[PDB]
Amino acid sequence: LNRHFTVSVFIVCKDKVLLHLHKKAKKMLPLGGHIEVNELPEEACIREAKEEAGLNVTLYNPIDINLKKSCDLSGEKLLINPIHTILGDVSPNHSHIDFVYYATTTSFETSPEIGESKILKWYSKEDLKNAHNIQENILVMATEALDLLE
Amino acid sequence: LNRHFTVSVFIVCKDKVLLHLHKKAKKMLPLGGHIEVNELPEEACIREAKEEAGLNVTLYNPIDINLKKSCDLSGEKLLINPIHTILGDSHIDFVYYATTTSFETSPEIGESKILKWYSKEDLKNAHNIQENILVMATEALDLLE
Repeated sequence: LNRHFTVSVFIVCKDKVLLHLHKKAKKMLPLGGHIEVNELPEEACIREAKEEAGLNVTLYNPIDINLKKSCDLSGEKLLINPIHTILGDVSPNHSHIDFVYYATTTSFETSPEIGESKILKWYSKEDLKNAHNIQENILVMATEALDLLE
Repeated sequence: LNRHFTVSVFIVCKDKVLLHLHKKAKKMLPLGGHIEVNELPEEACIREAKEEAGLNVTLYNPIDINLKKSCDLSGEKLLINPIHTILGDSHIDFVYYATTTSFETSPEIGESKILKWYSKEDLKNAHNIQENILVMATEALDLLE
């Protein structure tokens, strides 16, 4: 019931996944940020991907057709579910729930919007244990994203 | 800024799933309700199961081993993922499935008084259960029975 909800998106292009340097916190992280009030967590992923990397993405969304159709009838809508749900304590510096999504994009080219982190890098499954500025759980999810989206 | 997020929990005991009646507009619904300020959706589920049915439950939580361990190594926590996320009434509802060990229920005051356990046959024969609720109740049963 409070602004303690954020989203994270691991974007895969062919055989690599994208991360960006948070800044004011020298560490590589997936794109993401707060969810606007009256905004769906999935729409937040889409906008953050556009704002932080100028990318159009395709969220991984395995549809449960039975529930999707029954929901529509009932006047409701089955949304894309997060892959994982994590409790964060920093960046933002207040306790928050982070809904993690995996997605794909067409090109490695990126163009962050004003004031966003300008250091974006693509990583191969090999460039895993090689970095020294990527938290372990981020290394794991980036790898899962790659294993899932090739 | 308040969000009004809600949660839904389908509780399975043996081969039956639990639903309670919303006298107004009829219809049987899973347990759940609004999420308190500073409360995790999963905590809301455990809380509402206790308040609406006087039940201790265990939420379905398939553990991503490598992620759980690494999270503990990063200063974060891997939480229980919702089974589904639905937009309805307009608000976002996080759906979870769970188990309990006993059929006996006891709702607190200010909570729906009519609780009922359903087998798959019972679900098919009911006259007051919406289709989407039928589908999720069946999934809970198929996954947890």
